[PDB]
Amino acid sequence: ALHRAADWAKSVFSSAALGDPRRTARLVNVAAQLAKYSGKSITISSEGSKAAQEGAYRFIRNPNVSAEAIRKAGAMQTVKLAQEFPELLAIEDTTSLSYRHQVAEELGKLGSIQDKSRGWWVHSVLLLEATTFRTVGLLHQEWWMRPDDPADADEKESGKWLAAAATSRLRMGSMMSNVIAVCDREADIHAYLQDKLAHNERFVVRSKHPRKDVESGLYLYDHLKNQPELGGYQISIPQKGVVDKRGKRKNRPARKASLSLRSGRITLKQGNITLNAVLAEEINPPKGETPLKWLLLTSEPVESLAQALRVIDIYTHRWRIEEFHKAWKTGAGAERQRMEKPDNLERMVSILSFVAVRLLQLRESFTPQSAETVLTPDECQLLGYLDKGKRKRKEKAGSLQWAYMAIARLGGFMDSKRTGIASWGALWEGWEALQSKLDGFLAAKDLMAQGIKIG
Amino acid sequence: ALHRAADWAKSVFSSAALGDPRRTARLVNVAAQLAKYSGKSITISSEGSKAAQEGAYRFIRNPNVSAEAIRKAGAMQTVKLAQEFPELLAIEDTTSLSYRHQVAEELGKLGSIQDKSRGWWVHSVLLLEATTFRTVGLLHQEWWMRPDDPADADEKESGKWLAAAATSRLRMGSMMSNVIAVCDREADIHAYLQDKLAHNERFVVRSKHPRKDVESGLYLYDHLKNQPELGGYQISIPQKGVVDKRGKRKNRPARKASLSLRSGRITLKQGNITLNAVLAEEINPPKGETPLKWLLLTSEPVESLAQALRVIDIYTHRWRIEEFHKAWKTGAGAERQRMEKPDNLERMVSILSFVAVRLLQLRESFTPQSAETVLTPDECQLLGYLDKGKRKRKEKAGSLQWAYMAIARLGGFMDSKRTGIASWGALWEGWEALQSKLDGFLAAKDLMAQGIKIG
DNA sequence: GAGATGTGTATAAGAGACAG
DNA sequence: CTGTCTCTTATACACATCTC
DNA sequence: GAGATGTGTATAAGAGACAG
DNA sequence: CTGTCTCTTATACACATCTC
Ligand SMILES: [Mn+2]
Ligand SMILES: [Mn+2]
Ligand SMILES: [Mn+2]
Ligand SMILES: [Mn+2]
Repeated sequence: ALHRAADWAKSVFSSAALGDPRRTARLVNVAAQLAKYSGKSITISSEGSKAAQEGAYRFIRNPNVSAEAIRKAGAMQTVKLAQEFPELLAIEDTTSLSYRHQVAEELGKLGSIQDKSRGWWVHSVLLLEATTFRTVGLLHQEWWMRPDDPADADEKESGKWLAAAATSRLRMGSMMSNVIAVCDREADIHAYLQDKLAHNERFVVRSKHPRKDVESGLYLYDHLKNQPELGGYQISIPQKGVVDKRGKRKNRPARKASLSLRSGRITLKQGNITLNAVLAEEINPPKGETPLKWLLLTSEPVESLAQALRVIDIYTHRWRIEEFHKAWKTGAGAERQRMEKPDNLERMVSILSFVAVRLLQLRESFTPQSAETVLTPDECQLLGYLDKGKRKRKEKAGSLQWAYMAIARLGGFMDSKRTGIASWGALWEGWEALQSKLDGFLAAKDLMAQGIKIG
Repeated sequence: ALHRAADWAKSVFSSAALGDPRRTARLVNVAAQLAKYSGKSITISSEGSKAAQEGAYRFIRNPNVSAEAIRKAGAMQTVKLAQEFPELLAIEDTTSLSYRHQVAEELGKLGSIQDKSRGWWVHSVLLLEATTFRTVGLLHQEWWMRPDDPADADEKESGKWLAAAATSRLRMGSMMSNVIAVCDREADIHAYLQDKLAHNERFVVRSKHPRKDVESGLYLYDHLKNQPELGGYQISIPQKGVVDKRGKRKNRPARKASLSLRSGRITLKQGNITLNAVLAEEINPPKGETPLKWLLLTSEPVESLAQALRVIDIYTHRWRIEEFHKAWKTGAGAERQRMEKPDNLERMVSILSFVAVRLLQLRESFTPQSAETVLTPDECQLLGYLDKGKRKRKEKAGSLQWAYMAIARLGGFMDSKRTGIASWGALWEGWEALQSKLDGFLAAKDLMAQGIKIG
């Protein structure tokens, strides 16, 4: 359980069909060093190793390596791990990778045709287990450049959703039935909803456009407001800093929001498709605040306050893909790379997508047992030494809850908002520190184990 | 020689007259943690220490702490260290500290009155020893905000140079005679040159404006072109990436530049002051390249090709203050701080000026003996373990030249341009890594020294 | 089998970045 | 303002690996 | 001497940042 | 798009330190 990075890389890319085993091999080593030195330049991850550095750069530049094949490999590993869960969540969303150095000119449009910043549009599908909600891994990804003139686009971007569904359906095979897609408003596309339904595929999409109900003859919102109040729930909206359109600074104070919840069956005109819907609307919202609300369409049953709370709960996790994105950028450093050719940059950033998931997964592994479960006796001992006189009586002596706060404490976590949760980023610094320290801890050991004055 | 940070902070700020010993004390601890965690947030530097974090923030916010007094303290330490060198270089230049968060509005103007980015203008005087050219430390600093309307400025910014000279003359006292000021073109101000001369103060300033010579009746450049060619020298201009006004990308290839050198005495109209001058002009410059040239005014003698090469050499180091600036920002993170009040931000960034010099000094300490001279036996051993099988036959077994490349190699240095020199930044990562590892190395030791299974 | 493609070592140098 | 390096890309040689 | 100012611990929350 | 935390700032209490 030490140099996980190395074992990790192997389990993820060992099946990579790069057309040549040597390529597949190099892929696994490149990944391992990147994973070990998360968010660091290839150079640093090489550990002064010229043959390594040269091996890496040669790989992301090798005209024989399909960035798709790489991505494909990582996905297959996800399918494999998926085989052990009863219910899976497939978060689906899009993000952009933006660059401003020479290679930008050969990249697609992200904003205004005159905008210097250009890059790629990526549509990913991150898998989770609907039980404890842990990140299984990346199931699919679609990369594409947006032309300056839409009249040149080979296809409408909106079809991405149907694209994702297609590949997802192909890779997960008989496990699709255990999958529940989760997408934001932009997914409100009857051509999508129709598809999923045609395949008995489960899903949970948020409503954007006002639609009508065949029977009710009303707008979904108006038809659901009539259904009996199944009950409700509450959420604590945390305080944060905000930035208005003007560019100034507005504060969003904390406040507990009470919500009313309803549910029912709707039917849309096109394809005359039928499904259930849920409408969650805030309760007595503050004067200077917009009344919180959600209206989700889905195949999942919602006849009971519990079955509906399940839908609200599932959709609440869609935000995981947002954290994935931050991990892919600020984390693994996708937008920090400076390759000078499209294919090259794609090859690097493609590997980093997986090196981005791992950061998430790392924090989750230390989140609910004992430390000996994930940590090795050596590092577990060192962490204990380092964390000496810093643990709260709230945590056991050597529990999986202690290691969390100990590793996190290395990362600098001071629980400023006293919430207990530490950012995956602070938990990573800790892991990185602990491991770094483990080098010296194991070094002193190796020398004393062969007889040598260490002080 | 271990937790230098701690001893360091003490030697620099222990004399700080913050009006209360407790304040002075806190100052030293705050510095020590910042120095230990260079370029990191106060939080991280606190090592999970609530009483520390709270102590730091309380300090940079304490209405009783004069940011000047802090700076003053660090300067006095410089004067002290200066006492051991025959000849000192006082590089003088200005830089700006720019911020874009709310506190900006209360800060001075850096650009256009409408510009969001605002902050401070700082005029520093960094001391060096004219022999080996090591960084002694910060001798003076002037902080000031530029008003939106120049009609409100209490004084002309141009007088800063005379300001710096005044304080420098006051703190260095009888050691001013061993000092040589070094300033770029913007210092071409007869009111300055006149001052220094009036105080028998030495200096080396680059020429900007065309001036005439009382005798020669010519322009300095034209009067020096007549003097006999004292000889010359060569310099290797290193390849780099450049950015044109248009914003594109132009390459500046490497090339050895041959220069012709002359010298003579000039005399300006105002105050009818007299001094020596040196004119170094390139030789057979490339078609698409501007003919390199320097014309420096100074009190230092230049009658011989050696005495003149000394002036060219001295002025060549003025660029050290440019590295200081990068160290103050990208390094210590001056522009990364987010204090919400002017005085507060000043107090933090003021401390960081010194925590910025140390990064420079650190790289210099490992630059030309043996490692045992700077490194402790413990860390020296660990570095050797870590650097096992990575040293070139070019470096001794355990020399002060080996540690350099070993520590640097930890930092990732791969000598891409094969120049041998490593950035102070890469040498810092190494030092940081080594020390981090030293924690585990010393931990395993402490436990085995008391009998405990370490594997 | 005959002809590429990757590995380690070396040598050079364009692109980038941050500070002028 | 005479910059200082680090990140990326190639090329070449002697072998070691693979593909068609 | 009488009256502040800093230290450690605790409790809360506005500002910032990066991704929507 | 129902965000998630980390960086900065205060306040209060019981003492420990300092200043005028
Ligand atoms: Mn979206
Ligand atoms: Mn200047
Ligand atoms: Mn400058
Ligand atoms: Mn999104």
